[PDB]
Amino acid sequence: MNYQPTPEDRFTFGLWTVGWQGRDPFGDATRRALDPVESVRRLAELGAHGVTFHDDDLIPFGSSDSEREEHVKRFRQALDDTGMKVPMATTNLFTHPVFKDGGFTANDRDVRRYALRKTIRNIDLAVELGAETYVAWGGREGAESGGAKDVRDALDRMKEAFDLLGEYVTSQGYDIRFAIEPKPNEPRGDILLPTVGHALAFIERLERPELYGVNPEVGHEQMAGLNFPHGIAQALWAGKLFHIDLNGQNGIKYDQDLRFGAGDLRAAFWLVDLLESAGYSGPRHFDFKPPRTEDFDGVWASAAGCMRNYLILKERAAAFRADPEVQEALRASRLDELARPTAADGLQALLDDRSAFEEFDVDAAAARGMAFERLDQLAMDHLLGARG
Amino acid sequence: MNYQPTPEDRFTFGLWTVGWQGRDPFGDATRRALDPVESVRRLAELGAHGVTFHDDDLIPFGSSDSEREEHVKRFRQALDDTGMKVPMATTNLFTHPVFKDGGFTANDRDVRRYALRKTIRNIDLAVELGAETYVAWGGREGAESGGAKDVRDALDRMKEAFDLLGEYVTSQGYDIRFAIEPKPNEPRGDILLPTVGHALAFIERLERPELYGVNPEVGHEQMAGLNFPHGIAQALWAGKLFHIDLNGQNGIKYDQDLRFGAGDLRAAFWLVDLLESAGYSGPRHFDFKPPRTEDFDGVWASAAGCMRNYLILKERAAAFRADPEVQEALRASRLDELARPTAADGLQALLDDRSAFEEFDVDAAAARGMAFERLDQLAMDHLLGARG
Amino acid sequence: MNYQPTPEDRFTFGLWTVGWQGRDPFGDATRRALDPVESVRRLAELGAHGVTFHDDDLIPFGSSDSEREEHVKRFRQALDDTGMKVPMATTNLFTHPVFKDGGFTANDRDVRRYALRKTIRNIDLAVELGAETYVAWGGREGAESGGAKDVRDALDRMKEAFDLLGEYVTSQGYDIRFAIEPKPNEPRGDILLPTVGHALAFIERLERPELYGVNPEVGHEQMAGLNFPHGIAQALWAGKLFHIDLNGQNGIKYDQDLRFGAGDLRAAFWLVDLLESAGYSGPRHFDFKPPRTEDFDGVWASAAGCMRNYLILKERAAAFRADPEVQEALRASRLDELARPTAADGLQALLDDRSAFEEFDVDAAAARGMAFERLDQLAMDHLLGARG
Amino acid sequence: MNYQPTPEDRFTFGLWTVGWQGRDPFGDATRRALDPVESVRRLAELGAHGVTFHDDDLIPFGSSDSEREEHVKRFRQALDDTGMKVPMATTNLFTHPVFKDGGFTANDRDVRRYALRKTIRNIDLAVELGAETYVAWGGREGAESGGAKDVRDALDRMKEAFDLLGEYVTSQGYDIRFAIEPKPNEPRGDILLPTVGHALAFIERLERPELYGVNPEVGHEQMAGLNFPHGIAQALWAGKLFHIDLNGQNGIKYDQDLRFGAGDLRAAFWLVDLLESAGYSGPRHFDFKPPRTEDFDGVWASAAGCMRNYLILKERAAAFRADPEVQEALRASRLDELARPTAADGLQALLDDRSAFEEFDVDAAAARGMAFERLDQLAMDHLLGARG
Ligand SMILES: [Mn+2]
Ligand SMILES: [Mn+2]
Ligand SMILES: [Mn+2]
Ligand SMILES: [Mn+2]
Ligand SMILES: [Mn+2]
Ligand SMILES: [Mn+2]
Ligand SMILES: [Mn+2]
Ligand SMILES: [Mn+2]
Repeated sequence: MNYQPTPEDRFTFGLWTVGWQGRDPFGDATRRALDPVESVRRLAELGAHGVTFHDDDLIPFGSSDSEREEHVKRFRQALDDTGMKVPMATTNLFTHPVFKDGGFTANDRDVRRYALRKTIRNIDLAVELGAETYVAWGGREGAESGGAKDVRDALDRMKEAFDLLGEYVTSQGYDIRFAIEPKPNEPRGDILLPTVGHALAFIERLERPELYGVNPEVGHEQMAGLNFPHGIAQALWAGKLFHIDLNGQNGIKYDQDLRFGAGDLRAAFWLVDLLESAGYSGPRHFDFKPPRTEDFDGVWASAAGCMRNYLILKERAAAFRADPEVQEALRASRLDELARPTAADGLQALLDDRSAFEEFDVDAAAARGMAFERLDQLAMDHLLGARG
Repeated sequence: MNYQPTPEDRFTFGLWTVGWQGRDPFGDATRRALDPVESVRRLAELGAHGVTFHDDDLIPFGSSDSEREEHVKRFRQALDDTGMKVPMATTNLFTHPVFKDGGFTANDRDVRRYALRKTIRNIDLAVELGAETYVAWGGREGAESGGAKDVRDALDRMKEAFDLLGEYVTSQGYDIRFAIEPKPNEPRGDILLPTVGHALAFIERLERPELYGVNPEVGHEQMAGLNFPHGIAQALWAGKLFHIDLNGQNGIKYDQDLRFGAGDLRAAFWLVDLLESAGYSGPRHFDFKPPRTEDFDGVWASAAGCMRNYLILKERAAAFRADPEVQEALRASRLDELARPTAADGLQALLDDRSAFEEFDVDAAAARGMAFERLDQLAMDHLLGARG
Repeated sequence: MNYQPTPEDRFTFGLWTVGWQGRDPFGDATRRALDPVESVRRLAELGAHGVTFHDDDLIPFGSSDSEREEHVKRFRQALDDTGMKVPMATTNLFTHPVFKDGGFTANDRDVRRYALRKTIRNIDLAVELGAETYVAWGGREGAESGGAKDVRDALDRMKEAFDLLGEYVTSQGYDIRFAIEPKPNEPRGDILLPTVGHALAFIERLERPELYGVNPEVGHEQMAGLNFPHGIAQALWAGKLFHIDLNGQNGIKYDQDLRFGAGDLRAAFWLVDLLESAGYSGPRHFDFKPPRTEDFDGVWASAAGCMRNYLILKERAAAFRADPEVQEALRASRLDELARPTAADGLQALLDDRSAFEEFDVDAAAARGMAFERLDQLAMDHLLGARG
Repeated sequence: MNYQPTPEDRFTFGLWTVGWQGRDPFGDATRRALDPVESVRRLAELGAHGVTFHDDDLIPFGSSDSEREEHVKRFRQALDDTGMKVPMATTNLFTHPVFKDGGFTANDRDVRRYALRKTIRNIDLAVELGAETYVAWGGREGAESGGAKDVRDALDRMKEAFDLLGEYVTSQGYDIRFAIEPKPNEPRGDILLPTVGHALAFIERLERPELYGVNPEVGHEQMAGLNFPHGIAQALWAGKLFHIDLNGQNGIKYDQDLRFGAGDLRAAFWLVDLLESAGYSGPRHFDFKPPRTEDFDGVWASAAGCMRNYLILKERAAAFRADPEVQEALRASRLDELARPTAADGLQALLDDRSAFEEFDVDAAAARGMAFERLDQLAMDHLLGARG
């Protein structure tokens, strides 16, 4: 209708998304490896704006300097050939067995130091490629057992690491900012900074908090049964939504990484409504895995579907908010009053206001319906294109 | 052996715990109401240190001033008769139908103002009774549907409310501090500030953050599938564990409020280990419900079991930490190294250290086992009293 | 468009749905009680086909015979006035404190006998009102602790109870059949027969299995994180879908009882697709609760929304299945081949078929993509009305 | 004390347990491959009774006949050298990419036929090695999307497959029986036969149901939030507990496969209590993964811990059941009455018994406490070795 993405829509994809070969813990690869150059070309043809990478997605672990230079050269040529951007990069601190107990919070100090050096090397590369955001997903930070990890000590180590990275970027005069990606579990039994809230709270204890925000992922918050739009709202309220990862998840299970729109469809609607109403200006990044049932045609169909679903939901959310009948229902439900200060008159005036206590008619207020069901059915009708 | 509590152990109980009449949404009351005086006497006989209350537990909603005075007088006499303390109090902003859409974040502004006045009245009472901590559980703050609640606006209202309460306590010269209690859901479909992390993050945006901490509850974090000891560790790391609620929960379901030790027993062990190792000095408060299957004899047995289980776990955790074989296993697993700074030498030294990158033997480090399973089996053996 | 229900659509509602007064465990009632006569009239005006009841919804517990007769007379007049039917009835074996440890599986034998007599009395009433199905939801059958309930003994008692009920209906020559409603938890910590599968398995051990089927509820299976359409498919496969309860649930939490279509919208789509493709001919019954935020206008809006959402989804699922492009995608994904016997040639022929083992080209088969993502995006486009 | 296993305890392990190399979806191997001969020797030294295998654990996929013969010969020599048994075997119908959409319920018919031939070949081997039980875990049977898999058709295919296998074993005169292993999800978004109940129900529709039972796994049922002891009780009630897999899981997340005793410790206690009270005579099989943090010393420690924890729990459960104070508490809680028939007098006598209805004192019965909390605290005290 026809919901066709173009680079102006700012849709981005990780190399590791469309490039996922399909290995799962009970299963071998179902697809051959993709050359990053091919991924860049195919994503551009679909209307993507850019790509993102872990160090080890772009440059095989253990590469020589000559190999590294050539991998980067080929990638840059593909970006130049297509007009694709690289808005974000990140470090792989989870695949190699050296990181089995963590990177920044490994019990082994030598591993912690190595993790920092590996990250710093890739920050330099990210800046060279034009990235504005550097993500950190501490997927190995955590434990399967209680004695293995003293979390206060681990948080001290995690703060030290992020503070050193902030010192580094400041010393180099780089404009790049960090986005910490929470996840509750998987691959560790419990992961440190398990939700958006825990990550937001941790950032406030860093030496230079302004350099750090969050990179929430739809499926990660949903793995804790949380409301992803609500958590995004809190991140926006805090001024900390530096990046976002979009995908689908069906509740509380392993991280499915379904295409965006799959999983909890209504949550996807309310997320798009929020991002668009708030004027979020960052990339709409997809961190998803085309299911291992698919061949490459299915990989590109799944990637296209991520963007299509965002655009359909954008249309429906805008129509919802613009509909005079919805605007009336929002007033009927007192969403306008929610946005007004409780006591701009000040504390003493509130204390002196008999209408707030002695003369408050509690039963009359209690009897007033909220009209939320009518409002929500208008929302459903807009999502489904069942208005009239 | 025999794990007998005394007031020196600082165990406290809400009036609403042992006083729960057994109504659930599919069920009528199974027990008669308890007079608070009787609860104070019976808890003291069990070795409790004190009790806590919502306003409406102590003074029936809608009471006259003469009725209020008499309810408080009788309660104070029972406290004096027994030596019981009142370390914490809180407001009921959830039972009355006026609070069906919230107290502090109700869409209706008049309800928000009333909620604040109801709280302020009870802060005065709490201070009169000697409470150090004032808990706020915003159980009605949230939504069942996406359009009903704009979370950025609701967080603005929530901040306004807590800021006004901080202004109030400061204006009165009170020493009392606030503890915000997160919960992910129930009774609302999703509750605002759903976890310890979200609450910690929110506090940092208040005008006087030093006045506010968290009151985490075992079962609430477990309703999001989170690791309660880990979340307590983050609260301790932040200096924000102002109070704690102890109970049991079996995973992801309705809030069960089982007695402490029930539900996730190993998590209970690691929690006690953490509180005791950290020297937490606040009350060990039980927010639990004796199951509705029980008569009053079972109510008091369940309350006694809360304290007994804490004391057993305290003994076992202390024995674990003191055992030279465990101390050796902790070193074998590099818990000592986790507690050492990563780079006290500083950023430039780390950047110049070839042992951290070019000359780091990644394969040798990767080959070193963590020895976590042996450590955890020593922990299991200590918990079960199966050492030798 | 405009998705208007009429009695021919066979939509039914429990009296306890629209009549829910809004009490939750942390909250008092937000709505006055509804007279069943009023509910019948209001539901008929919305286009409902009928209503269902627990004994105690229609006749207050403890009523005299004269009171009982009058309650039933008034209800029958309302049914006659409106043309509403009563296709299903059930017993309340959960609200009264006598049932705190169960009805049919109470540890107390006298309670088990009473539960059976209470049920039998209401079976007679159900038959008088024309009900074809008698539901049993054993919400109190289960435990909070391991020693409280020996499940083998409880299953013996549960079988005895259902066998006695089958003997009763057979002895009276009644045509009514039973539908057992599974639920995993709430109000008990764990409920016996927690899923559709457990209930199906139990039925096979009854003396007269043909008299018993299941009454699955959307939200109950989703409280165990299960796929409700899949479970319905297994019940249909077994010939045991005797009734169904439709509502919404957001994953793993307390039973929300949201209106149908809310909660997991895509699961609602696939459910409707399955019921309609299978030709399920039973009532489309809504077991839901208008949120306690609502006044009566919101109650009726929420009930109307249940039916509206079913009808929208019915339209979209039919359009999906009828679309030649979808029919082609289904063949591309080998749904046709799934429906063909694996080895109609028989075991010996399979054993002798070299194409099934020695000469099977495993790599060629593995390379063939399933094309499931394209199929699922066609399904999404149909659900959202985004085709063209 | 010291909880030392010996072969008489009938503890068994899969080759794939201790042999797990540590690959997870975000991580490469952390341990070298183990020769099955070495695993047999090391497990025997720990006091194991036997081992189990998938075809592809023992014989690399794609092996020639000469290679196959030699792999089996070496394995048999190790079994003979140690006295280890092989009580169970199974087929790998999940790792190879050909099985990406299933084995027995693959949409591709040629894959379904191949899956059956692969299984049949391994049934022959299992019988040669003396296995009594043949497990089937359909880990790839299921879907990520609704259109991909018609579950009624898939259940038809699954029944055909199991019926053909039953025809095969009967035709060969083998004594081996099948055990179907349910799992709710992972690696598929939803797996067919997701719980013990669904598997039990499916078996009743097979042509020769007596040949089939279940192989429940602790962590699988817990991935649906279900009570594993309750599900085992239902399997025992049905006469269908043909095998069992023991491990640990912390609730609703990816399948952790922790050592037995880890995860939900109290559920482990009640499971052991049930198996021992019921006289279950099958192997106590561990399907677990030593965490990838561990070296080989940690692998063997984790395996030893599985057995140790079973033996500790066995001791504590026996002591609980034998304690006269517990026996009294069980009577106080009416567990004796739960085990008595409800109405051995028959239906007519129940209908004629005024004590069951008109003269039943509902309030007196309701007032009687169940005494479950005292019983459960005795259970806790026994588990923790805190009696006296
Ligand atoms: Mn993910
Ligand atoms: Mn991500
Ligand atoms: Mn709670
Ligand atoms: Mn609490
Ligand atoms: Mn329900
Ligand atoms: Mn229902
Ligand atoms: Mn498993
Ligand atoms: Mn298994």
